[PDB]
Amino acid sequence: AMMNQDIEKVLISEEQIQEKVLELGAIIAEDYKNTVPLAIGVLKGAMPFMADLLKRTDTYLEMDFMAVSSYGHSTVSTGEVKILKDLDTSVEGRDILIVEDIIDSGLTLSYLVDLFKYRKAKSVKIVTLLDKPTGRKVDLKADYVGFTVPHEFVVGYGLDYKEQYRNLPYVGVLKPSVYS
Amino acid sequence: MHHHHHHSSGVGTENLYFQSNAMMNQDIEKVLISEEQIQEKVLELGAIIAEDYKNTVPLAIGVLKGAMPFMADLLKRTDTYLEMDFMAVSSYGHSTVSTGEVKILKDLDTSVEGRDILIVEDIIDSGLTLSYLVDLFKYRKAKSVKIVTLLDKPTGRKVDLKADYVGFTVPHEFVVGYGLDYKEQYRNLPYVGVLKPSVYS
Amino acid sequence: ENLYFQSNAMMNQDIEKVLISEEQIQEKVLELGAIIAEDYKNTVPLAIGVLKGAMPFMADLLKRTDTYLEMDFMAVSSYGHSTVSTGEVKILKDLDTSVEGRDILIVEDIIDSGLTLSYLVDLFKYRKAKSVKIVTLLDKPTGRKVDLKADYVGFTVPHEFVVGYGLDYKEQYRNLPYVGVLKPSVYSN
Amino acid sequence: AMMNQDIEKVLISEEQIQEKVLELGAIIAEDYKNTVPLAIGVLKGAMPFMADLLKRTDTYLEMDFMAVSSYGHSTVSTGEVKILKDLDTSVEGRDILIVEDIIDSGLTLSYLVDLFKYRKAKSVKIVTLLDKPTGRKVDLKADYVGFTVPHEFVVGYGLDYKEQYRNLPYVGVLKPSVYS
Ligand SMILES: Nc1nc2c(ncn2[C@@H]2O[C@H](COP(=O)(O)O)[C@@H](O)[C@H]2O)c(=O)[nH]1
Ligand SMILES: Nc1nc2c(ncn2[C@@H]2O[C@H](COP(=O)(O)O)[C@@H](O)[C@H]2O)c(=O)[nH]1
Ligand SMILES: OC[C@H]1O[C@@](CO)(O[C@H]2O[C@H](CO)[C@@H](O)[C@H](O)[C@H]2O)[C@@H](O)[C@@H]1O
Ligand SMILES: OC[C@H]1O[C@@](CO)(O[C@H]2O[C@H](CO)[C@@H](O)[C@H](O)[C@H]2O)[C@@H](O)[C@@H]1O
Ligand SMILES: OC[C@H]1O[C@@](CO)(O[C@H]2O[C@H](CO)[C@@H](O)[C@H](O)[C@H]2O)[C@@H](O)[C@@H]1O
Ligand SMILES: [Mg+2]
Ligand SMILES: [Mg+2]
Repeated sequence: AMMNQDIEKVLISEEQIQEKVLELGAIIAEDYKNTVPLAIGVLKGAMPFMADLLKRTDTYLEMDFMAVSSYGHSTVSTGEVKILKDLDTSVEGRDILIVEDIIDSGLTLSYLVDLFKYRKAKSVKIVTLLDKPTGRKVDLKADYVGFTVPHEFVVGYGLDYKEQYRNLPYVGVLKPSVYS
Repeated sequence: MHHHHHHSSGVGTENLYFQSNAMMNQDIEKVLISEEQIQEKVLELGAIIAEDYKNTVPLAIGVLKGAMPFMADLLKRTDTYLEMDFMAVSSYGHSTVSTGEVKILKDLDTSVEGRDILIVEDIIDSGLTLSYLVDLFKYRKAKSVKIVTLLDKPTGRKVDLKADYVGFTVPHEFVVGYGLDYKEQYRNLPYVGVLKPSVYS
Repeated sequence: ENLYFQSNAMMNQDIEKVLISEEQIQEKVLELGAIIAEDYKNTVPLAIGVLKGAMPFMADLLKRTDTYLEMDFMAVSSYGHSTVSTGEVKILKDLDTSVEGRDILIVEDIIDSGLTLSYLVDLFKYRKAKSVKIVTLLDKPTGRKVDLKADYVGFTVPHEFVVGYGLDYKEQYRNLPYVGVLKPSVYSN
Repeated sequence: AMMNQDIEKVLISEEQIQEKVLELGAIIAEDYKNTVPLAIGVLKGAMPFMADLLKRTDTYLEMDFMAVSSYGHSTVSTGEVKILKDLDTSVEGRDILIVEDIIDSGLTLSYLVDLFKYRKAKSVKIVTLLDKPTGRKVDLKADYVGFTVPHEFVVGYGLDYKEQYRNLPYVGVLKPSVYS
């Protein structure tokens, strides 16, 4: 059994992903040409996009990562999450760029954004591969967006179903029998 | 003789060499706060805190490693329903020294939102790091954040931070014992002592 | 959203009986501290407590151990299948120094199945500890799922659920200065 | 004022890397066709290679990451490191595939490999982008290797100099003036 056999439809092809990442990287490269920002990804979903985005971003930058976990309901309410791994370097006075795979409710990411401002970040911006604005549970707008999607039930290029499918080179929708 | 090495985040290794009959007490010039004084103080503070937190189940949090002995003795003299949690942090270097911002190595196991937080500490001096943690808990929407410290050096402050409860105000002496260390040793003393100058240079 | 009612409720009202009183605990902690101090005369051990329950006992025991030593702490969490059957746990907070060449003394609240503790002991051996020993306040050896004998033990207890002195029931009671048994009416799961 | 200006010479081009990654991905997809392994990346340097390698690995897999920090001398002489972020799932009985940017001394990686075997891993294999066997301080052989290199003084594609240059899409050598 092969993975493509579980995909009902490719919603965004690899070619489309590659073209958009080239575009976003040039845009971000120009916006931060002056000062080296701290590019941060939240594990695990953001990893593939961050890697390709940053490699298409011709400007000095530092990479870092955080890992967090849910606290149950305060996470599904305020976005507060337990920090499992904090950044390797200080946030104060740095220009932060959060690299995300998808923004739906926006809760956890909003929490992290305002955490970085509490930590006195010079600025905080977000670049997300996919955005789902109809999902918002807080007011949070991404500064850079690859693709605006109608729903979050997709897999690939970082997105998983039961921890699998993150490795697909495109973004697709699963066949119903896979999850039901 | 005996020796070992440990990690030190301001070097990053220290090698420690001990003589077979060296004893902690001989390194102490004088006892500053005896165990008996400490027992009496935690008894008094615990009854006070038990009264102040009578209507709520607070989350008492200790900042590892130094707060552990005081937190254990204080909480067992605090006769009220409460939960315990712990945090571990790491310095970012010159930037922690000047802002208080630290790396979270171990975050709380439960959420801060809507909780009455009681932070238990061993000593407050510059107050930078503790202040960072207090306002972190407020950013996390705690209902209230209070601090109880065994020792306070309030004129050493680099930020405004008044502890809600303090065991003893300490003057001009470098102390160890009851959680406080010198190169990771002495934390296990049951009293607070003044370390002989020859030990630290 | 959350409302709390304690009224003038006190924890003692929830305790059917005090199993090990504060006085009993302090006398045994003092004896243990003296034995450990003697056993560890010739070395500076790394005493490690496993959060959260071991803390009250660790504080009192080390205060009664008159010998040079370093303290450290670890935090761990379950994986759910391999933990239940092999003791493997996720490390949430590792030690702040290396284990290589150290004499490790693991301070514990109670040992029941001993699966996680066994995992940690052998982890420390893999990390090249010079020695690994265990001191536990309580021991429930009838409950074992692996062969693991503590090197130092305070009290052997039956296979019954207890609280106090670090031990909790739904995150409460850790602050009691004794080990007690809850009234049946108290535990609604 | 651009990163390329700090690069004395491209050792391994983006094109050479993309071609090698395609070849490794196919080999790995084939070797692990029967069971979904746990693909683990050690932050931070392994991230770009891991993302592009797995993307070219057409088989079911789960991704995970670890974060580690030095303890000082013990790290330097035994590879023992402080775990800052452990795996999100258990190792017992899983086939582990560690993805690395470079293996030089091999000390820490050997430590993590034998840690996974202590954790009862069904098997542990390593895929590295770069290999420098002349630099070994323990006998550790990668199962899969992108390129063998004489020395480790290189940047790009995850490899850094003072936390910068990780985002270059190729592997290069810095000009002397960059590190004085
Ligand atoms: N051991 C010891 N530490 C001190 C003393 N005075 C200040 N400190 C250090 O100051 C640290 C926290 O103080 P702050 O970050 O508020 O300045 C403590 O960890 C403590 O080690 C002292 O007299 N003895
Ligand atoms: N509160 C409480 N916890 C217990 C009791 N017995 C076992 N435990 C829990 O189980 C752990 C030891 O279980 P083991 O891993 O040895 O099977 C203890 O650290 C504690 O968390 C008990 O009687 N009371
Ligand atoms: O399934 C893709 C679907 O999305 C659309 C409409 O939302 O494209 C949207 O997102 C693009 C990404 O920026 C925009 O360029 C476009 O303007 C916007 O409509 C459709 O193209 C398509 O049906
Ligand atoms: O309320 C008593 C309580 O206050 C503390 C500070 O938290 O000490 C203050 O009050 C004492 C007398 O009431 C003074 O002697 C002391 O100098 C002052 O700081 C605690 O130590 C005490 O438990
Ligand atoms: O920069 C390439 C460099 O590597 C060498 C040896 O250092 O050859 C390596 O690369 C080959 C191409 O993948 C490998 O097949 C081979 O195993 C490895 O030795 C040199 O030829 C070259 O200068
Ligand atoms: Mg400070
Ligand atoms: Mg167990």
